Amino acid sequence: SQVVRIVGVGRTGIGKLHKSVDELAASALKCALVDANMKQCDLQALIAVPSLASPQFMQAHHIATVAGLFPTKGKFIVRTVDTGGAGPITALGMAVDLVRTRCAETVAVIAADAVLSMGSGAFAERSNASLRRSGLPEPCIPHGYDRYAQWYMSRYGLKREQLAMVPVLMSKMAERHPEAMCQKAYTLDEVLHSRCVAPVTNLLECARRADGAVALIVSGEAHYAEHFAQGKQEQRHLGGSKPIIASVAEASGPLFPPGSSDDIVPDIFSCRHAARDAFLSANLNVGDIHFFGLYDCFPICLIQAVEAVGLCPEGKGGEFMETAYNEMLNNGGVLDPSKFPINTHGGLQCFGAPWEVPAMYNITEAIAQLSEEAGDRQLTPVPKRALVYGNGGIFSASSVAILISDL
Amino acid sequence: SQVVRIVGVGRTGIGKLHKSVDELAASALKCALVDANMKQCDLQALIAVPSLASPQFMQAHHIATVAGLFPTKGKFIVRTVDTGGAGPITALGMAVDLVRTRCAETVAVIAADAVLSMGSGAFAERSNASLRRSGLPEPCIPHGYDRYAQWYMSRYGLKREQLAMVPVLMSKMAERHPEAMCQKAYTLDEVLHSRCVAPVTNLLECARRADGAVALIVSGEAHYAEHFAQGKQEQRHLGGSKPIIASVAEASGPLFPPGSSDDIVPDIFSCRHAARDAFLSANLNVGDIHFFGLYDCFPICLIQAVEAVGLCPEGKGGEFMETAYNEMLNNGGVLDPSKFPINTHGGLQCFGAPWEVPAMYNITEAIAQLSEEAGDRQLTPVPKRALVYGNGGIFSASSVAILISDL
Repeated sequence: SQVVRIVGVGRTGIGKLHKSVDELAASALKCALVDANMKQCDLQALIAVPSLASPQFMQAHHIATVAGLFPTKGKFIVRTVDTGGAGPITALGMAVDLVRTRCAETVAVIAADAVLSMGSGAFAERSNASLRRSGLPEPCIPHGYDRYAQWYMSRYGLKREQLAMVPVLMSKMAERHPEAMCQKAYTLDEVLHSRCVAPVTNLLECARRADGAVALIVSGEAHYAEHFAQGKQEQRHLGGSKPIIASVAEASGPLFPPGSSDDIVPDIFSCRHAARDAFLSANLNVGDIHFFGLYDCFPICLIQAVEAVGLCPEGKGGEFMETAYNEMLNNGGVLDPSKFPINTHGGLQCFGAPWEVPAMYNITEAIAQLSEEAGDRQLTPVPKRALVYGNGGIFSASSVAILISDL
Repeated sequence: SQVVRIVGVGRTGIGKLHKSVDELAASALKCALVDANMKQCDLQALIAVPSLASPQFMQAHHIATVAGLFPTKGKFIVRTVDTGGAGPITALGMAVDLVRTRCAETVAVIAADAVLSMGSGAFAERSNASLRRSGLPEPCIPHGYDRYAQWYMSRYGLKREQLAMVPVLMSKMAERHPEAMCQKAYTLDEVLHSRCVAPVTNLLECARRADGAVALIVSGEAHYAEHFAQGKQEQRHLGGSKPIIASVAEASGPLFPPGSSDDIVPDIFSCRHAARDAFLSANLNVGDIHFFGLYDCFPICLIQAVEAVGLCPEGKGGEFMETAYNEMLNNGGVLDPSKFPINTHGGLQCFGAPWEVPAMYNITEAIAQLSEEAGDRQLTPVPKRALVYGNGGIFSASSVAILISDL
């Protein structure tokens, strides 16, 4: 239709899975089809993102072929897109175009990687190579965000300690999630005393290396209704279970900082414009959103995010974390989801981060919340509308999607 | 707007330039802006394709970053897409899509590579590496197309010499183009004596390694006319040179052929599907098109292409080549463009083929024809409608576009 829903979700476990990137993508897709009450034959498109552990020419075609999608009796469009960690949401928006232009009625979206099984040095060499010509000292990506962090410290008066609060808040959410990689919550002293990786960024502030794959099935509602609407789940929690993609939007910026502190400038950042356009396209505002899946590769990223989507004013993101951190201590060490409805799964900090995959977890957790299937992390009252956010490179790509349970 | 045109075209030379992918791509972008009467500030998006010579994380983002597109006060969307050699046309449809959804007023499309400057061993390993798990012997890609060619011979009655006529016909087109890398046309027996790479594929039947970059600028017609359309060039050839993208369509298939041969089936090929939908979307037929820029990595590809787009019946593409070679011989032999209005620049075989770039040359050659600037290759009367076709992997991706000067 014009109204397009996420009618299928499937994912592997997370951590060190000892499978190839190809095994993961196929396994996740088989799960997603089972979840959608579909078979291989029902797909009319497939979008994927590159893997750092197993980089591959025409990655999506490689996946579709090895998985055994071929031969097929119908038209099947295949694409690979690279916007870094913004990818799974970029691909979500592309899936929307394919349905609305009717080049494909059903679209599978797959992201898969195994950057934990690949090894610490191999990962480091390939990830560092990814930022060649940047002039960033190793490790390059953390140093890139660190440089932006130091800039915020000088410009808005951000404090090292407000940065360090992010993994703590994330660690609290994570221990309520059985699959999250951080099972023991961190102390602020654990984080501040954790190894320095860069001048203002320590080890427990760094994204958590993991293997994992997620497959989504996007389709038109009326289409799904005619052919697949046989499942007998109550329609309450079915709308959130197969949510409407209300809007998707993107904006971008430089791959690496200018290397000159006096060259760093506010309009490099792109998250707000995308969020702004996603809201416009959905005819909604931030006050109608009650779950936020926000990209958090490093603390500076999540801080900029809450400002961007309109949870707090610009420049006040460190304070936003503090008010939640203080309330945590002032609640028996309990981070009340309903007062911090953000990344209830743990995010990249504490749930897991397989390179370009983990923005998918912002989507899967959002659906869990909307369908009242988020367990010990469940927000009350149940959100009807969610916002998800993906970030790529070093504040280089922003992707924002709005998921709503019903119209 | 509703009508979307290619308002800018820029390209480097071709051959062995000994330049980096970033320098090639940037120079192509600089030319395209000059050709479109725009500046960087007027660009609001950028799509690019991966480079084999200098593979780069978030390739499009890297290019835009080094080029100095950033910072920007407005939204600037950047994406990297991978459909192989089908890429530039795939991205073309995406670029129009971006305009029609109003996510971007202007879109740059870039393809750049240096697979000749990269070296024979570097190229051989990576092209072969690109097809791992295919079970194809080295070189992998020629062998893949080789199998499909042999299948054509058994199923449709194609002849070995009819394959070799493709480079002959292309060499004839190539000798009329100052920039084509093959300047002296081949004889049919000459091609057959070239070193074998595969059972039905010789050295001169293989796409010609080259360096080169091409940049296109996509924009809405109503939008462009108001702000940048400054110049008193005749309106005839203004519709040309800045053609309307009438349609874009895609279809896909496996990245590589099966382990047998008798499992190969006509619906593996996707050019037929892509062309039909492109024709449907444009409301035209093959008889309304008077120039064809067709992907010709190997003779079987051009043979399959002409059948697919409806220049000759299914299975009759090799014969189509024979009749053109014969008609040529009883005339010089001089290959008259109007009787074989296909790849007048020389194609991948004899003009050049930098990996994912050369579909850009189908666009530049189509534009040269539509704008009456193709010199000795110039079709008369000036074509009103062109079809361009890009193919990726091993019959893995098809993208087809129809370009018209005016409606």
